[PDB]
Amino acid sequence: WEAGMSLLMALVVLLIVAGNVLVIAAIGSTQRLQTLTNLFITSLACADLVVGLLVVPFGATLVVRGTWLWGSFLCELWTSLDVLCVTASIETLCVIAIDRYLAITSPFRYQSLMTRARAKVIICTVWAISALVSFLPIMMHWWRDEDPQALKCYQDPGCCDFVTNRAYAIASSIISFYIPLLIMIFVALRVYREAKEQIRDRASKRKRVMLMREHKALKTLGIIMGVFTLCWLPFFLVNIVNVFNRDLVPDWLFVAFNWLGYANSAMNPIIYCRSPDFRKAFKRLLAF
Ligand SMILES: CC(C)(C)NC[C@H](O)COc1cccc2c1CC(C#N)=N2
Ligand SMILES: CCCCCCCCS[C@@H]1O[C@H](CO)[C@@H](O)[C@H](O)[C@H]1O
Ligand SMILES: CCCCCCCCS[C@@H]1O[C@H](CO)[C@@H](O)[C@H](O)[C@H]1O
Repeated sequence: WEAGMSLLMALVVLLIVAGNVLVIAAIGSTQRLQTLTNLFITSLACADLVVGLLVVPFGATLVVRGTWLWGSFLCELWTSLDVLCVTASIETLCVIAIDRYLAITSPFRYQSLMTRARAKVIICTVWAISALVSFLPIMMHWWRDEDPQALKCYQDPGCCDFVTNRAYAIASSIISFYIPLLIMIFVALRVYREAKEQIRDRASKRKRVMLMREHKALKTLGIIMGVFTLCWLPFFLVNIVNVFNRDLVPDWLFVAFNWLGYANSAMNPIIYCRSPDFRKAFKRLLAF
């Protein structure tokens, strides 16, 4: 592992940036990929794209140099963007979970109402809600603390630690993560028990094949979500324990799970290779 993880980090920017750009272009070419569900996937990709383009590069100069070299302002701005992307992602994963549920339960009402021009409004909203609950409180300094040590970090332009009061710490992590998480999980468990009773004896390859595509594609969504959890959940669990006893967890561990979450921005394009369409579409653009 000390090899794979060591290699992983030198290409993360690449694997994220190139991996996600490869996904947005794959769908922008094949209109057979141009569906409703794949529009939310593009949102997800834009999030991850920003991560590897802004979040990770600056996170790298900080970790490597062991100091912030960009100034007090960009520090806050970088922090904002970082928080915005994670919230937007977990919310979009909710929308997707709910979308697939309403397309499984109310098919008719789904087709006459859910249009391509409307899924775009739904996406602009999720970026709007995330900008509110993530970007604004940081701008109004609702995050800050009063501890001498905390105040010490704010006077230093070279310090970019997210030292926050225990009120904010708990509120922001519940709003951004745990709520959409619990919602996405709950809804995702529902969509599964629905997809199980569908394929649960007397139908030709007319109904079997159409349910063979809409089950292999659903299984991928469940992975995108399950993976997203395994990556970020640790960071947020530790972020809560820090509130109870601030000296219980080492700082290197705090930075450990945070880069684990960043890895999720490169994993998506990879999992999308469970589909022939994407797989072929990738090899298309890669001049194979
Ligand atoms: C180096 C930094 C600190 C930039 N990493 C931030 C992390 O990626 C994301 O942290 C958060 C994401 C969403 C919601 C959050 C959150 C931290 C808190 C708190 N209280 N609420
Ligand atoms: C889209 C802009 C995102 C900024 C995110 C970090 C905000 C830090 S507080 C912010 O700092 C600015 C510069 O000092 C002031 O001019 C503002 O009044 C104040 O609210
Ligand atoms: C995303 C929303 C996070 C809300 C966090 C809980 C509400 C208080 S935050 C913070 O508490 C400080 C001490 O009470 C006050 O001095 C500040 O003015 C205030 O901003």
